[PDB]
Amino acid sequence: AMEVIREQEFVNQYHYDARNLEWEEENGTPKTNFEVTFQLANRDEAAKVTSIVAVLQFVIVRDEFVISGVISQMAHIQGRLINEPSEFSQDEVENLAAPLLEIVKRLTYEVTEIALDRPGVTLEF
Amino acid sequence: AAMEVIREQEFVNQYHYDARNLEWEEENGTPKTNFEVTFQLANRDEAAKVTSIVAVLQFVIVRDEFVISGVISQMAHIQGRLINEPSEFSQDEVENLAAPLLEIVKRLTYEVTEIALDRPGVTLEF
Repeated sequence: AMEVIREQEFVNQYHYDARNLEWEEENGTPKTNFEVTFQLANRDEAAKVTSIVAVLQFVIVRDEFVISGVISQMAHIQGRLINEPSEFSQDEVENLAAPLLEIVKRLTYEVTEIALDRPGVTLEF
Repeated sequence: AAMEVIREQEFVNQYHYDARNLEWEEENGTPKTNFEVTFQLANRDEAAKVTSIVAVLQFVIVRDEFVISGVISQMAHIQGRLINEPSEFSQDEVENLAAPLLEIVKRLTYEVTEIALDRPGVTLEF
């Protein structure tokens, strides 16, 4: 497993929107989707560290609501020079995205618990 | 001598959290924290002495790190009153009616800023 020192997660965007069935009728029913992409920062050849920002963009559709947004985090991968994200395995992409999904999971549980006056919705992915 | 209200569950239409983008706002307009609350006659039961009212809160909260915005509604069934227009409400009646909307925005903002900034949650006082 890949060794990573991570900076503080950054919440670019988190939107909670009640579903509007009329909007959906005009623009389509939204579909739950997660996409992890990357912004390369640098390689440090001397240190053998690659710094890259991992970026999670999401739309999560449930009965009453749609949640959408983007979370990101700077990652400093130790003992690894990487030139492009096509070089990451599925496990590695999952590893780099794990803290991002967890922020989404945390925000969603708390927001839904208050908004729907119910126990918070717990996303499993 | 207070107003007797039976309320439906608060309805969160929109609650939006966006990281502050100072590049954009600088020529697109810098926002102020503000709330607007309005009240709408939904209907009546004048035999039962009841006015049903929709309270709607629209809000923007600006801090260094973020803009939060959205719209919260609640249905309120006012007992023992037959209101013809919303301006009949007194300041304390409006305060009463708006309070649960503001408390929702307060709770949402605390949990979200607590998680987003990882730093003690922002506690709004209106």
